Amino acid sequence: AQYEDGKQYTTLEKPVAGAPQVLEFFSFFCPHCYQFEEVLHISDNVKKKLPEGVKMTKYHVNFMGGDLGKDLTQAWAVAMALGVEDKVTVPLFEGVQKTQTIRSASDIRDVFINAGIKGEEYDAAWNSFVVKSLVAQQEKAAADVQLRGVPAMFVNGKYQLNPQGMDTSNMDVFVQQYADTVKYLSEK
Ligand SMILES: CNCc1cccc(-c2cccs2)c1
Repeated sequence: AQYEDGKQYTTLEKPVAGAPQVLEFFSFFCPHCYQFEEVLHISDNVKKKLPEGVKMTKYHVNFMGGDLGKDLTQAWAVAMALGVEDKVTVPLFEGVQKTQTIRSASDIRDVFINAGIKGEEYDAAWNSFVVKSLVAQQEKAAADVQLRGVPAMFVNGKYQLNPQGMDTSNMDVFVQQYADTVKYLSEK
């Protein structure tokens, strides 16, 4: 067939019950995730092609970057709680991987301050149990699928995107194939 298990996607041998519809995982340390987000814009183009009533969830992971990697998962929780993902994603990726100016939790905080989040608001969120709950949700979701590589995208806790079965001679074609596969899987 045109889409086949083991090709554009794989099937989870143990399907995850109650999982978000479209679940993306990434790390601000992850060089391929930088490409996916800053160059290819995977999330946006997927989000874009999604059917109506299909929600998209994106979570950070801990297993890259040690202590700072864990700080970044908490900061992504702050980003989600405040609703400022579209303001901090670019400067977080560039601070970690382009300028390499992000070396501490304080450097992370600087990115939010510069993006216009007030110091008091960041700190209250950072220290909040709402954010601790959001950290826990990110860890649980990754745990549910034995997650050990990023970038990754899962559909309905059953299917895992497989970009390795896609041509990358043209970036735009790769992206739309990826997006159309997510759409196909969400309709499945
Ligand atoms: C794990 N994902 C890696 C991957 C797979 C397919 C294509 C790419 C890229 C194409 C252009 C920049 S990056 C990266």
